[PDB]
Amino acid sequence: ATPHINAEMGDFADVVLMPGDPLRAKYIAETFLEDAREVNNVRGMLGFTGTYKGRKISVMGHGMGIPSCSIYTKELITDFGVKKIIRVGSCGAVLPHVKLRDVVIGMGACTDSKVNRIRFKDHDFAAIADFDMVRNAVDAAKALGIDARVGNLFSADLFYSPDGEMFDVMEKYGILGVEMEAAGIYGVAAEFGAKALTICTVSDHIRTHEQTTAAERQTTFNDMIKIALESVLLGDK
Amino acid sequence: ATPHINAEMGDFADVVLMPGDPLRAKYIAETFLEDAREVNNVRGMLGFTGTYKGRKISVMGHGMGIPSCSIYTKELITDFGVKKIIRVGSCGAVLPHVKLRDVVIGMGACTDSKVNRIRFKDHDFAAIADFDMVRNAVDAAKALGIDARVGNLFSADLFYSPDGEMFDVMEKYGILGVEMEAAGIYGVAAEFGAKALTICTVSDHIRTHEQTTAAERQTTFNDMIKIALESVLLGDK
Amino acid sequence: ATPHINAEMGDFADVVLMPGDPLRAKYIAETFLEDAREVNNVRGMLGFTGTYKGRKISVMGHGMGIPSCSIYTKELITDFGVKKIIRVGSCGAVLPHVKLRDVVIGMGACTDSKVNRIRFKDHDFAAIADFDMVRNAVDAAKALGIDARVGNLFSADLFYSPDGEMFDVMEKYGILGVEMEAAGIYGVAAEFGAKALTICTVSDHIRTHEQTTAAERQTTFNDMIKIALESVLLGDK
Amino acid sequence: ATPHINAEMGDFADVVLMPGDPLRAKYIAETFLEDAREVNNVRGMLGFTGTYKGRKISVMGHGMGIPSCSIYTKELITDFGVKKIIRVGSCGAVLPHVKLRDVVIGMGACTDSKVNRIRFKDHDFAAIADFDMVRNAVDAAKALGIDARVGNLFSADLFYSPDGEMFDVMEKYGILGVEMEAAGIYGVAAEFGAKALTICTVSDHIRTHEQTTAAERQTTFNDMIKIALESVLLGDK
Amino acid sequence: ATPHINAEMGDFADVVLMPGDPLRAKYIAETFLEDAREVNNVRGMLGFTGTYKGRKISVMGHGMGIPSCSIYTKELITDFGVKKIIRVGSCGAVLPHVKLRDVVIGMGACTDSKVNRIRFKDHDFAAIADFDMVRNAVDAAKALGIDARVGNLFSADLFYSPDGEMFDVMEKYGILGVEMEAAGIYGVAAEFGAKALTICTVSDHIRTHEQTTAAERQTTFNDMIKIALESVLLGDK
Amino acid sequence: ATPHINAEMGDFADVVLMPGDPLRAKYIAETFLEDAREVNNVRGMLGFTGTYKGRKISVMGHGMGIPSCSIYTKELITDFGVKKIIRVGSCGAVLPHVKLRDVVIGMGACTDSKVNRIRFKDHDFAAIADFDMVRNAVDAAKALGIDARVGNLFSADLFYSPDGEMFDVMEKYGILGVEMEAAGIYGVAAEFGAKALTICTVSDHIRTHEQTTAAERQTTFNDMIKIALESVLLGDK
Ligand SMILES: Nc1nc2c(ncn2COCCO)c(=O)[nH]1
Ligand SMILES: Nc1nc2c(ncn2COCCO)c(=O)[nH]1
Ligand SMILES: Nc1nc2c(ncn2COCCO)c(=O)[nH]1
Ligand SMILES: Nc1nc2c(ncn2COCCO)c(=O)[nH]1
Ligand SMILES: Nc1nc2c(ncn2COCCO)c(=O)[nH]1
Ligand SMILES: Nc1nc2c(ncn2COCCO)c(=O)[nH]1
Repeated sequence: ATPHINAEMGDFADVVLMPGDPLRAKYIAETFLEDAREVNNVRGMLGFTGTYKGRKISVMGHGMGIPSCSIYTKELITDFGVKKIIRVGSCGAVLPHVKLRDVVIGMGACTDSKVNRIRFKDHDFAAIADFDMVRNAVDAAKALGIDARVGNLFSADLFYSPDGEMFDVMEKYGILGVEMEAAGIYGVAAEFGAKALTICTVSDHIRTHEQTTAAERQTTFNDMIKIALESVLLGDK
Repeated sequence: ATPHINAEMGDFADVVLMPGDPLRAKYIAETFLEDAREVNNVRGMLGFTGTYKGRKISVMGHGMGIPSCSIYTKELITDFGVKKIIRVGSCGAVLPHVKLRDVVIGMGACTDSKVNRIRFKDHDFAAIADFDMVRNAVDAAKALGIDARVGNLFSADLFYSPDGEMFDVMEKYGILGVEMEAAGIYGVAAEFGAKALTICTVSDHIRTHEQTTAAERQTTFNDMIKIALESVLLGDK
Repeated sequence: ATPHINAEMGDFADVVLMPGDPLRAKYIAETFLEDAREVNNVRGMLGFTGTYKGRKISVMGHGMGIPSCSIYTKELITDFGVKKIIRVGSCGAVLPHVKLRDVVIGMGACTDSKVNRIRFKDHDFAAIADFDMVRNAVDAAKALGIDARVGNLFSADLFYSPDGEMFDVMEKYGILGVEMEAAGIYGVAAEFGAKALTICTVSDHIRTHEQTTAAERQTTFNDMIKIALESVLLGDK
Repeated sequence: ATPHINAEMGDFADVVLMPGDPLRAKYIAETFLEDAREVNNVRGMLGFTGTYKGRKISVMGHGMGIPSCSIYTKELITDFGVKKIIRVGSCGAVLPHVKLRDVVIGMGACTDSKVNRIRFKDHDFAAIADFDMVRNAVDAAKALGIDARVGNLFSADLFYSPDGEMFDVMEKYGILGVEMEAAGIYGVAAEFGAKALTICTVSDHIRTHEQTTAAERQTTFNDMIKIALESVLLGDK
Repeated sequence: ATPHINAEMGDFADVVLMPGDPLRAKYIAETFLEDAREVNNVRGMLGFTGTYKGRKISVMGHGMGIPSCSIYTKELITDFGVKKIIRVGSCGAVLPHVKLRDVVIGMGACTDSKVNRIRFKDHDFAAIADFDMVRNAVDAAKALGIDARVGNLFSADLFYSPDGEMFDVMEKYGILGVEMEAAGIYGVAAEFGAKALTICTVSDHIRTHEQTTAAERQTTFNDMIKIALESVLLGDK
Repeated sequence: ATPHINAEMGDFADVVLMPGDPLRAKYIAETFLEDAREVNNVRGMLGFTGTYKGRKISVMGHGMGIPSCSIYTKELITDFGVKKIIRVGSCGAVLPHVKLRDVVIGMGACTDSKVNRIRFKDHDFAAIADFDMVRNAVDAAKALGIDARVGNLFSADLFYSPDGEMFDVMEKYGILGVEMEAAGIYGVAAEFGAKALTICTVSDHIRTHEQTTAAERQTTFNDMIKIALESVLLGDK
């Protein structure tokens, strides 16, 4: 057991899907995993382990923000033998060509957090995904008929930013999605020697846009999770 | 409703107690509040409203880390008419004279987060509590026979810090407790014109120490919550 | 003697009031202290010691700016047995509701200086006053019929600021007054293990217009000094 | 013509290979391109254009360092219709498992430069390659029987580093190679809307000893260039 | 009249010598000038105007630290038509071969203050003296047969520095003397369009606590003042 | 031999002139030296040793940017006994009264590079030329009847800057010319214990795109080279 995960070595798979919302983790275990077992309830951060087409997989919430996901991803890697982390989340879009419900794969993650500067003697650490995990996700997406965009995320510390003009800078430099975690997760992965990917679904456009139905949101969420789960299987080959 | 709180104006009191763990919020509502009603379940971030000696009070989890609590505290202030936030949490101690189970009241909060630099044109924002809220808490504590320490907290972005030497610096400059929120909460309070306090209970000593029993932990947790609730009543006079 | 104070252990009380202006130190000694003797004149930075209602008290100028007041407060603390510093100064207001001749007590002090960053490994140190000293001052002011405002000061390095967009930021984040010392003094106090407080009168409204008073000013100035001295008596018990 | 390239629209292919050394640009043109013509000689920064298996391709030196390669890559992109830049360089290894003559592909590039901070409002920009270009390179290398390592480079401003404690940090965080350009090139590509990739061969092991090879070196260098050119053909479809 | 100088346009010469100590400004007025009249005593910051071999010259204390001297130098430039400022101060040596009582001429000034960063968008402003003023002081010192070193001062905010290791860095980079003003004065001269120079004499070693007497200290204090005044005469031709 | 210079101890003079363009190093060797022999051509960075009125003098390109010239200047100092470096380059003007073809002498160099911050614990290192070298160049220019301004250069990392507003700041603070090297050269000279100066001629205005011809540009290019070489002769006496 670790201070935030009441479990023991072997309760988690070597791959963990992590949505921000622990209620989404439960949904994932019910909908996609066979023979599922609850492995964590500390602080209501529900975590599960089961199988997907024979492959042992875990899914657990990480909570909002770099500091929250940095705790869980760290403890998973150092105490539970976890090798790959796939964040499966939502993000806001700044580019007009990026649409609601697009699947974005974060090969890199910009951030306004200081955590990687603390790690890296105040220089620029390029917070990146594991490349094979990126390609696995792109290929899984293509096999399912979904055309994912690959590029930079921006991991924001402040959801309610006082710096509105920063969204124009994000747009200018090609940022595909704004979320709150990737750069933190990629930093932990590099610190402790494991591998990470963040896949996000565009749930907001910080420009116009219109909005979507609950049936549409569920479909793309399911698509994202299919992409994550199938990407793991490609990775094992 | 706000993107993280499915509720409407008047569902929350103008004062909200916020532990990090939403399961502790439920415990608080059951143990101390009368006529309690659940007002939030979005992402499992359980929130409640009831009364304590006649006074309308709410209690809701904020999750770990500045970015998480910054979302909830912001939405509470701007959309739910909340005026005072009392964080009620745990912290690690660096000073040898500060003991397990001490109640620490954060008149200020140091941080290694960048959020207040983003707010404050990269200068030093002294993240502080509201003074009356501090004194209310000190007086409530004294009336209950608990002798609280008042001073600086340190709000860390990284629970698992790669910068071990920073704990010696914290010790040198008098930091009473290490937690993950206060500076963020105090920043939001200043940004949006409300008032905040963080009270913490020492649950770890990052030096020796020994440890405690579950009965002892529950007692001091209850003491902290009594201090928070009674402080509110002094504040209304 | 230290390189900036030509005096010996015992020549100062264990509490020192400190205006910026050494001429105002003489004003204070002469007006409020009995049996007042001059104890320093190096660089014209007049210091005095006498009694206020039987209690040994010193008053000495600190000069303008963090680097100046950091020298004097340090040497007082480490070489003259001084345990409490009370800065008694002027400040400029940025908030509309803060008026000329309001007494403001600096519970915390923001700054654009780098001194606390140098001390605190480039993180945010919340430069705060001693809590008991703050509440002694509030109570001493209440006994005199004055309602002191307690909150954040801003300690500026540049009196003539290159750009005044920073005043709008100070105003947004609730800064009560702008002066040039508090954050430095609170830093020294934490570095060297003593207690400090800054009390200021509002001399100027940098916002507006700036409609003026008489003197009047001088009676409000005397009220600040009386608050300081009476707060010391409260602190003694 | 631009201030650093004496050539006209059409003189370059829409893809440019770029070594640091202009003498190596001539090596590449001469060895790998048919019908190769020199298209630039301003400041001795030789550029050439010819064909590789019927495909129009250019190769031109960029000089050592971010500021040098930022000039050439920008002018190529905005004035010569260039859509893809492939840096083909050397780098120093810090990881034990990374050997002399490993081909490393810079999916991301860390840096101690300030150029991306200047672009990105002092936040962390993750300087990344174009994903498709990265996977074209990996596949081109696999077809040639080479197992390219994909990960982070470090783009240093100081070849002769003031202190080498930074190499241990690079090693802890999984940096595959140290060179002087990639982060700058990836920044320009994102600023001006083009695509870029850095491929390097390991010329040195800054860690150890550093036991040596023959040339051999030169055949691994030719493999890098063949990977680059073949990746372009894959990218064309 | 300005907020810190009770005097009028004409009371000061167009050149002002400024020691930190106002009492040394007095000694200079007594010892070197004739028809010396006091033109300022606000806050005890004594200023004098007189003549040196018939040349109108002023001399006024600036207080300790960047913020203090920035106030007085600014006011002198904007409201009293002062064109040139010559600081005549003490400094500490960090180089073993710079001996007590050496005269140092600050052609540049390093600093750990943030004031020039605030002026210069957080980039490196090289805080430099006026070249002709530097040349004049080198020639005045030659003509009087006095040894004088030209190079970098370091202007510190903390006389009592918590970072002793920084002195090794100053040593490493050839810093001739550590004082508390020059970089601030040179930034003010640049901002408000005047000219400045800092001359200092080494009154101790940071490393040691080495010994002299009141005969030599004043004769060397007098050497610096002669250089300064004679350098002005040369500037006039 | 060093990694970027194929030559041996003795092949260079103790003084080296360095333009950025190696082809201008060639023109200088042809036009001004006698018995000129090529001593370096690695990476095409042409270096020549010869004599000027019997004085042994070398001249070698340094490439564009701080990182490039830091490599070559370091190697020259540590392995070829070079004592003095004189950069002879072009710059852009930001002051309207600094005209095309003006000669500028960089007594100091501002920068937006991080290299000196890395050397100087993130404080402000005033990057300065050697005073005697500056004096020699002022006197050489006087004796040849050439106008020459002394003050601050700004050494930029981005020739193509995304922050146009910074040019207004450079203007505000008297920056005489914008180039890409001086601050880096002056930092190298300080770190490795040699002497340096940067002289430049203004080849355009950042603001405008103003016009000249090949007759005047070379005659002014020649003016700067004469100053540099004659300044060395003066230094020898
Ligand atoms: N900052 C930010 N984070 C987001 C957005 N959408 C999703 N995330 C990341 O999820 C955490 C917030 O619910 C957005 O629009 N902005
Ligand atoms: N960084 C840190 N945060 C703590 C500690 N104890 C409590 N907190 C704050 O609570 C969030 C982590 O569970 C501690 O020891 N270190
Ligand atoms: N920076 C600043 N300092 C002040 C102000 N008012 C008083 N002080 C303190 O400086 C005292 C010297 O005038 C103000 O408006 N700004
Ligand atoms: N900074 C750095 N650059 C390198 C290294 N190896 C190759 N390069 C790229 O510089 C090419 C010029 O030698 C290295 O070990 N460090
Ligand atoms: N910071 C610093 N300043 C000095 C020293 N010596 C002289 N000065 C100049 O100002 C300090 C006045 O006491 C020193 O040793 N350190
Ligand atoms: N950054 C910059 N450098 C210049 C300019 N003019 C000359 N230099 C010196 O190096 C640039 C060579 O093209 C300019 O306008 N900007």
